[PDB]
Parts: sequence; structure tokens; C-alpha cells
Amino acid sequence: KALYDRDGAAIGNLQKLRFFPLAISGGRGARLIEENGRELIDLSGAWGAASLGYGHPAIVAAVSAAAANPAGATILSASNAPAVTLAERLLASFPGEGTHKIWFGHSGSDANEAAYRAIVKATGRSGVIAFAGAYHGCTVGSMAFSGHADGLILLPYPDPYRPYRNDPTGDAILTLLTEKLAAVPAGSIGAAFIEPIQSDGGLIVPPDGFLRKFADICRAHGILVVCDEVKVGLARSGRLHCFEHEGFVPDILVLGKGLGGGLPLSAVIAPAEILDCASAFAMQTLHGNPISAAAGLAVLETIDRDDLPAMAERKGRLLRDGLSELAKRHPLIGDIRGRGLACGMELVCDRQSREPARAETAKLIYRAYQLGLVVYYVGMNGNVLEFTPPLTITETDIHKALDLLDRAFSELSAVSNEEIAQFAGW
Amino acid sequence: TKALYDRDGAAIGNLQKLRFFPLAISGGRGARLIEENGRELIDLSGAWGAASLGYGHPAIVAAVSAAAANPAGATILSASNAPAVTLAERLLASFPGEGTHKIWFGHSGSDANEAAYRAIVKATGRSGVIAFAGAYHGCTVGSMAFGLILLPYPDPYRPYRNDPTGDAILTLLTEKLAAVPAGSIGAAFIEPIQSDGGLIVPPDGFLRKFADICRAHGILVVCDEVKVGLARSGRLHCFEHEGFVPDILVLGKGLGGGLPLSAVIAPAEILDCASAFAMQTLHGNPISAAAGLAVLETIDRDDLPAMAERKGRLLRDGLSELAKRHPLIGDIRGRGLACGMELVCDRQSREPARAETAKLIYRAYQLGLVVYYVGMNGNVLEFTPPLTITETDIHKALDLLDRAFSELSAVSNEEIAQFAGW
Ligand SMILES: *Cc1c(COP(=O)(O)O)cnc(C)c1O
Ligand SMILES: *Cc1c(COP(=O)(O)O)cnc(C)c1O
Ligand SMILES: O=C1CCCCCN1
Ligand SMILES: O=C1CCCCCN1
Repeated sequence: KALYDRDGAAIGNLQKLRFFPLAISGGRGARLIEENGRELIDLSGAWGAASLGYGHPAIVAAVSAAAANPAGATILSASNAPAVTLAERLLASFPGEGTHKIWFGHSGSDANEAAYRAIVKATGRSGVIAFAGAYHGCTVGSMAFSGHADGLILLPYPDPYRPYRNDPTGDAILTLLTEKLAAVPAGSIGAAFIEPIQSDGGLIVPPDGFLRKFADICRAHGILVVCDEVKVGLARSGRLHCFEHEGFVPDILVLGKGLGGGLPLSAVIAPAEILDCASAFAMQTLHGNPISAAAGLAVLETIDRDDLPAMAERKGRLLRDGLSELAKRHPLIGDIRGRGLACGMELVCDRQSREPARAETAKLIYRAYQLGLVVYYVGMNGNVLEFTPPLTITETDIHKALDLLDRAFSELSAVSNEEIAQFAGW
Repeated sequence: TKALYDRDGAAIGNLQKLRFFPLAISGGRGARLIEENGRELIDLSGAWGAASLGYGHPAIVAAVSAAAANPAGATILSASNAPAVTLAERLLASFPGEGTHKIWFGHSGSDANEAAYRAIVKATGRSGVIAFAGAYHGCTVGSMAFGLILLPYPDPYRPYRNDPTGDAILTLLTEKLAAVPAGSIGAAFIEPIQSDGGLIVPPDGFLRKFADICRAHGILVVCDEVKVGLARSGRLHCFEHEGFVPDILVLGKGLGGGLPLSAVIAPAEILDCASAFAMQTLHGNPISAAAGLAVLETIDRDDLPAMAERKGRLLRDGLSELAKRHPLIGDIRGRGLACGMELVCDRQSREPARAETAKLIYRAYQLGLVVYYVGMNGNVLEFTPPLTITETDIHKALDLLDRAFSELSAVSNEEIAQFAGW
């Protein structure tokens, strides 16, 4: 009878990543509306896909006009204007050069896979560098180089809070890179996949200067540098593109989630020679469909019009300030990290040992949900709270979210172990 | 203010291009695409079958606008949402079905087929697969994976081992199964009309028989209806023409009526075997879901399978008259508004007329008609228009098609060469 019960009866568990019985019938701004009418503040923004929140007027206007008069449904066998305009608008925002082209997909998973397959096709080099704990996607293609393909080389992420080999600079990781590359035929690696802030590892910001150095090693060895900005892309970091923080430019940019503002849309920006090496090669019927592309353009126009990078920078300091405020009261909070409106809070059993508090995290978000706050956890040990709110979230929503979060830290023990065991999580 | 098609060449890479002619679209209304210059073309492609309701259908506009205005979140991964749930129930209500099956939502047929295969392997441990030569299950690593028993599709127009019944294919199947351990094959993937093969309807009874053999061996029958499902065949589900019910149904293309939306209908045990297993962030998103609902609602409301059956016969009847005037036409085939026309150099030899097929669609494009070719040989014109296409739209496209056949020589080899196509 209830919506959550019906979901359990109609929809298989295969795609479920449930942390609590959240059941939604509506949305407005940064709020989700449960079946009964209860309002929750969404600090997850659907893992960041709701870039402009819910029922944003520019999304509404864009998608309504597109549905009323659609330019076909595909970029495969026809050129259509909404996609071409979006392709140029994405091209404009990327420097460079360039000589760069767009590939459109439905998701970050299909875009990382396309990027990979295009590289191997264009160059003949199938080897891949990727980072341990990396999330590039859940398709057979994009999982092949995600964290736990042949010629896959996995490196530790430069994690300040848990430095590899207890070297805080990351120099040991670059040294490992170097040892790994010479154990392998010269010119055999075609690509290096990089998250500028590592999402699934625990929203990890790498040590300053590391990515630039890593890219320089890559460029010196013929290896194309692929920046996977699905989670942290497009203004979320407080800059239009997250690599703008790291003093390097990737050869390839992968975009997703927030790009569609609520509709399935991803994109690969890659040199022309990579995307033109084949035709009819990586394709799905509704790729570059006009409704998705229209929304994508409404996201970009709104980013520019509202200076959303500047907003995300502002609202992110406000959010991190408040979280530090909570640390001063709650011993579980070991680490606050992030850029713009991509923030992570690591919870630990002891601030010195920095041992992961998995059970408390699960109870926390469950309680948070009961109080009216949607937040999910992420990370290797399930101990990292992830904050990726709509970029249009108001300061008033953030204050309210902080009060509810404070309340959820205090009221955590209320959650029984059997309530938590109802929900498999990751 | 360059040409739209030229702007396309400069911004968008070749990787996903399946281009046969310089079609550049700025609008759509019903079964008509509107090019940049304001010429309306009758769409016989319906975007490879995705535009099931055509362009600007009121039901899609109303549902999409309302969904955009008040979205129940953006995902089904981490929240339950009402539109996704309502649509899941509706799809299960359309299948038999009750309490045995569940729904998994995707973006596309490729991911839906990939999810079905991964779920089966995970649930049953049986990784072995049966599939048909020339099959199209999608264009991702996961969906092009299909260890493998490959069979010829039973094509009445091109029999296997000199057996038009198709019974030699059932015999080969029996041999391959006997040759490999019992319980090593988990799944059989079938198109009930083979799309990439060139819209081939198999001989009567073959698939029913094929399904028996599979169940006899503990093998799940997966019916891939991404192209040909949802009212398109003259029934809601194409397997209803075939006298069997599959264990798993894959749906896509027309399902979103223009948005990306796919679905797997599978036994609960297959879909409940693991969690956080096969998932992408925008899966089950409410804007696609609402669009799926509008499609299912319109199918029932404007009796679209019956309309497809009517308009299909009228289309194929018209093409048989073209065959009386144009010797190129060798076989007209299909169910409902999913039709194929195989073009041959001799009707007895059945030798494929590839070169002439390319010119035909290029020519037809110039005339105001959107239509494409498929098949291993590049000689089968696919007809998959909006289920909404009008009786007037059909007659009008038949005249243009007639005119296209008469004017093939007007299109040169150098014009054909400018477009890479397949
Ligand atoms: C979410 C994500 C993906 C995959 O996108 P989907 O839409 O879930 O397929 C890939 N890479 C990163 C870094 C992501 O965050
Ligand atoms: C189109 C199609 C697919 C794949 O759908 P995409 O959206 O192109 O990935 C799979 N099977 C059949 C029969 C199809 O027609
Ligand atoms: O059937 C088709 C044509 C091939 C490209 C993918 C869309 N679907
Ligand atoms: O980072 C995430 C969580 C895993 C499910 C896909 C959405 N993105």
C-alpha cells in the first residue's frame, strides 16, 4: 500500500542503493517531497545530478519547449540543432586546443567507456592507468578500468588523510607510477583516467601539485590524460571545470550527471583525431536526443547567467564552516574536505588512529533521513558522508541542513541495528 | 550562421554517426521532421523506432512538462519515486506477470540487455549464452559480449541447410547443447523479428519450438523487443504472435517516446539476486518515467496496436504494388508498423542490391522521405514510423517511394561516397 512497499514489490534489487525508506512523489528547489507531503532537504542532489535542483524554471522552460517541438530524437542518423548548439557551447568552454569534438551519451558510464574504446581504436594502445577506489562506471566497458581490462595499472590515490606509504607529498605514488611504467612495453599505455576529486574513495581532494606532476609524467610517455569530471564537473568545485584547480589541462574531458540537470546526458570532449577515427562505432539510439540536450543547455546557460561557480564557492565555504562547527562538538567527525559544493565528512572511531566508523555512519544518515535530511555515505569503509547539493541551494536551506545534521549526530543511538539491516547500502 | 549540417561536422565527432544523407533537423510535428529550411519530411524511420508517438504528441508534452515542473527526485537507485513505481506496475500488469516478475529500469536497450546478461550469470552461475548470427543487442562492450552458441536466424527468404521449415536450425541447436555440459548455458537471446538481419519474421512455429527446447534444458528465454515491442507489431508485445511467453523481456527505444528509457521484465529471483549491482545515476528518473507512462497510456487509449496492424497492412499492400513496377523489390516482410523491403538484383538469384539501396534512400531523402537500410548486405529498407503516422502520411510516402525508385540514377556514386553510413 505505501509507496516504499510498492517499490519493493515492483522493482528488483539489482539497481537499488538504498540507505533508508525514502519514497518520493515530488520536488521543489533543494527539497524532495515524500508520498505524504513531508519535505526533506536534499544534500545529495541525487549524487549531484540535480545540478539546478528540482523544478528549476530554466529546466522546465527548456524541456517543455523541446517536447512540444522536438528536433527528431537522435544525433546518430541525423544532425539536430539542440545537440549541435550544446556541442559548440561545451566546446567554447574548453581550452584547448582544439581541434576538439563532442560525443554525447546517456551517462558517465557510457561516456568513460566511449572515451576508452575510442582511444584504443584511435591509437592501438589498450593499456590504462587508473586509481584504486576509482569509480568510472557500472557497465562492463567502464568497470574494466574502475577500482576493485588487460594492461590495467592501478595506483593509490594521493589521499592526504591516509597517505600512501605514509608520504604526505604523494612522491611515493609518482615513484610507483614510474616503476610500473617501465615494467611494461614503451608506448603500450594509451590512457590515464583521473578523478580530480575522488568520489567513491571518499570525496578525496589530492595533495596540491600532485595531478599536474602526474599529468607531466603521462604526457612524457605518450599517454592521453582523461579527466573524469562526472561528479565534480561543471561549477560544482567552485570553478567551471575542476581541473582549473590543479594547474593542468586534460586531453579529454568526461562529463555527466549534473550536465543533464535531471535528464540522462553525458559528453566526451576529446581531440578530433580521437573521435573521427571511426564512424557508427560507439552508439545508442537516443544519444544526443533533443530533450536531453535542451536541458543540458539550460544547465550551461544558468551556470553562466547565475555565476554558479562563484555561488558554489560561496555556499561551499558556508557549508564547510558549519561542518567544522559540528566537529568542535562531535568527536566522530575526523576530516572535512572538498571543493565548492562537493564536500566530504569522514567519521572515525578515534581521531588519532583514524579507524573507520562504518556502523555509526549508516545510523547517522538513517536518523538524518527521519529528521528530514537526505544525505548518503560513500567510501571504501562506508564511513564518509557526501554533500553534493543542488548548486542553487539557498543559505537558509544550508543552515537548516546543519541544524538537522547536528540533531542527527546527537540522536544517532536511537537507530536500532535491525532498522539498519533492512537496507543493504553498497 | 553556417549550414546546420556543416556545424555538426565541426562540433560532433564521427564516432556515433550513422549518416546516409545530410539530414539536419530543427523541429518535428507528428510523423514529420522539419529541417532547418522548413521542408517537412515524412519520417518512415521514427528514429529507428524510438519516436513511437511521433513528435510533439500532446500526451508526451503534458507528462514531460509536469514531470519537469515537479520532479520526484532524479533517480531510482537511492530513492523510490512514484513515477518509476507507477510505470513498473503498469509494465508488470502488461506482462504475465503476477508476483513472479520484477522491473529494472535503464537508459537504452544496450544497457538493458547488458543488465539481463549480468543478472542471469550472477543469479544462476550459468554464463553460457545462445544467440543468433546477425543479432543486434546493443553497441556496448557488455551487450556485444553475445561460451556462445551462435545460430542462424530462420529466414524464410534465406533458409539454412536447404530447410525452409527451420527444423535444421532446431537440429543444430540440439547438437550444440548435447556437445557442452548440461547446465552450462544460462540464457537464449532472441529477437522475435530480427532487426539488423533486415526485419526478418521467422517461419511460423519456430520460436515456440525453440522456447520448448530451452526450457527443457533449464535455459532462460530472453525476448529482446527493443525495436519491435510496445504495440508496434499489431500486438502490445511481439511474442504474442509467436505462441510462447519469454522468461525475460527487454524493452527500449519507443518506450520513452523520445526520451531514453529501457526496462527489463525478469523473474524476481534474477533481479533480487544482488543489490547495487547494475546501476547508473539517472536510471528510473521521473522525467523519463513520466514519458514512459504517457506512452503506455496512449497505447491503450488510442488503441495503437490495432492502429499499427491496420496501417501496417496498408503500408505493405502499397509496397506490393511498387513491386509490380520495380523489379528490385524481392521481399516485403514484417508485422504491424515494423516492415522490411529487401532489394535484390534478381528475384530468383536473391542477390543483394547494396549499391542501389544507398542511392534509393539518398534519393528518397531529397524527395521528402526519411528511410534507412539495414541487413548484413545493406539491402533492406527499414520502415518503423510513429505508431501515430496518418493514413494520408502513408499514401503520400508510398508515392514518394515510387518516385524514389524511378529516379535512382539521379544520385551519383560520389554523393553516396561522402557519407560513411554503417
Ligand atoms: C557517477 C559517476 C560515474 C557514472 O555515471 P552514471 O550516470 O552513474 O553512469 C562515472 N564516474 C564518476 C566519477 C561518477 O561520479
Ligand atoms: C536499438 C536496439 C537495441 C539497443 O538500443 P540502444 O538504445 O540503441 O542501445 C537492442 N536490441 C534491439 C533489437 C534494438 O533494436
Ligand atoms: O537499429 C538501430 C540502428 C543501429 C544504431 C543503433 C540504433 N538502432
Ligand atoms: O557516486 C555515485 C554512487 C553510486 C551510484 C551511482 C551514482 N553515483
